[PDB]
Amino acid sequence: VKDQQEAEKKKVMSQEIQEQLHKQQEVIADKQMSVKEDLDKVEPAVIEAQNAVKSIKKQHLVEVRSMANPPAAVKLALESICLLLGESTTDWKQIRSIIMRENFIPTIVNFSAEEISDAIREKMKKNYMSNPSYNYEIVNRASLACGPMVKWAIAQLNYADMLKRVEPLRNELQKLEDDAKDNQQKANEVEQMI
Amino acid sequence: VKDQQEAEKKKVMSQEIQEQLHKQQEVIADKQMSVKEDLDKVEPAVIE
Repeated sequence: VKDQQEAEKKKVMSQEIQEQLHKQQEVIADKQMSVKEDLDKVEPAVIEAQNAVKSIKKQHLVEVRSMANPPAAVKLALESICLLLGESTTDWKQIRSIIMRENFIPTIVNFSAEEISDAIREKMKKNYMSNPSYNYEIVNRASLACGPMVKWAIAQLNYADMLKRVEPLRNELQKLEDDAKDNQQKANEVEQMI
Repeated sequence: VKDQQEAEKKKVMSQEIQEQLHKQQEVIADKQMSVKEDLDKVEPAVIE
């Protein structure tokens, strides 16, 4: 009698776990909407990251040694370096930042969550004064090297200030995931010990 | 055995009953202080 009643107490633990599993069913919906947002946003970033690897050494190395940089390359490279903590507007600082062999590694490392809102607004303003620039003269033939990196630079801003819309979303997701994963570990334990 | 878990459930109900019985003691304390006030006040009214 007592053993049946204690299996029933394990099942009451399982029922608290199940009000929590009802919370877990209420989930999937939030992840589906978040993954829809991610499919809208992230895929071009992955394409840009792959294209950065596709970039050949010759294309960048020949153009770094150039005596004068074309205006489109300057306009698109200054903002990229603004990401790299080396905020500057001089060509020689660009050359020094790009010379080192440690620039083949962080073409992918840069994340969209590190940008500061003021710099992001500065970059929208630079977009407004440079809207005909960027991907259009990438398509034209400005340079083969710029293309992948320039398209990488024009991105990371559609994530910023709209990841802050996902920040409360992902925080609620983390809370629900923690509660539901603890409760589902409880669920497996309860099933095993029933 | 079904009736064994039935007994579990009815005891659970008797445990809520014991919670109500604990709620009691409070009633006895309040009634005791009220009846002390009543003994202080009402007895001359009964004499009258």
